[PDB]
Amino acid sequence: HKIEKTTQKLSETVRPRDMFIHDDGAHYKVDDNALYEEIWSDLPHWDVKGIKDISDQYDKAGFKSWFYGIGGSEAKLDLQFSDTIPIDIFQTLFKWSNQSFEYSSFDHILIPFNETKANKKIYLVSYSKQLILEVTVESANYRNIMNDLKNRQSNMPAFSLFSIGSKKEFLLPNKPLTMDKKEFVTESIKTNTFKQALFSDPSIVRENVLTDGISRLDVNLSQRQVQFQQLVQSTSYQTGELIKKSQKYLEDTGSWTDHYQFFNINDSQQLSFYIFMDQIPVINSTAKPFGATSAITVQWANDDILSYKRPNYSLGTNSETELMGGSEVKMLLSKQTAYDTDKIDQIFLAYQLLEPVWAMKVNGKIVPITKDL
Repeated sequence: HKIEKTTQKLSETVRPRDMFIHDDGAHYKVDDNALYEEIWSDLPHWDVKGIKDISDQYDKAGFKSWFYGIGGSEAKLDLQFSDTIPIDIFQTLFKWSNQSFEYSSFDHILIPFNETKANKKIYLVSYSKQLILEVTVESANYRNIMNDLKNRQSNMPAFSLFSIGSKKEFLLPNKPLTMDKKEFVTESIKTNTFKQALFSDPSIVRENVLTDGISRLDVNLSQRQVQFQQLVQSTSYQTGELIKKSQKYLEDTGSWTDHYQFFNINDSQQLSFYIFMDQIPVINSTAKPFGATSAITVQWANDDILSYKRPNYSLGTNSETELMGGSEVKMLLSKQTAYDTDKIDQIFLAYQLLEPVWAMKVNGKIVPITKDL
């Protein structure tokens, strides 16, 4: 079973895009990575006592004040994901025995500060649907962890909510941010390496475009992209399962050339995984286009993978610039003409092919919010 490189745990593949502390009209980004890693690694050990849906306990205004620790509402640690994560996934990651709410999914896990009783509460939240699952839990380290957070809070980058478009608001810096830049010179993978690992039997592949009569492997060097296809589209797999299957598949084929994380799943169930550097998404710049796609894309069939598209190179080993603050981001998107801000779904930090930049998700498309306006 030819492989290609290293091993990756599910908790490494699907995890929060970032972490924020919301409280009293303020918002602080948890930028210390070791702290992010500490929270993420300890969370799965918080033993679940019970789970209950409490969505009906809040109206629109209530939900928002609570979610962001407005006024008297306790401050909240917000673990933001890139897509609504199926509850099936959280159950696996945390070894939960729970089996109800089988159809729910969430894009945020929030943890309130000041939980003193033995029974503490965390919440699985699907923001736009305002759905909330209250998870009662026991934690040996909650107190220590929430203590560090609260103490390092003051020196955390300050973010606020900017209303861009007329339908949503986006977490963005109060002022510009200073972040390190690029590096380069990939590693690249030989077409033969993909062949030996992707075909169940490389001895019969022929014809660079290679096939074994029932599976094509296209390596386009100019696009720095490899493609592996086989003709249906799964029907027996629910979102959670497709994600699990993708994890196992990328693991069994040694696809983890770099640290890849699940980003989201398509309307047509195409799962996207991106290369992450410093817990930051690595995307492709608009102009000076390096490659054609920097994300691993997986499409499943009922008993086989339909298509797998990925980079034919790797990175990850070893300047300085300023990224707009948000008022600068708002004003820009305010007069760019290209896209309609009412269509912006998400705005987030991303390295560009590696330069810190703000990226937006507009109608599935992911565009670098740069002066290339």
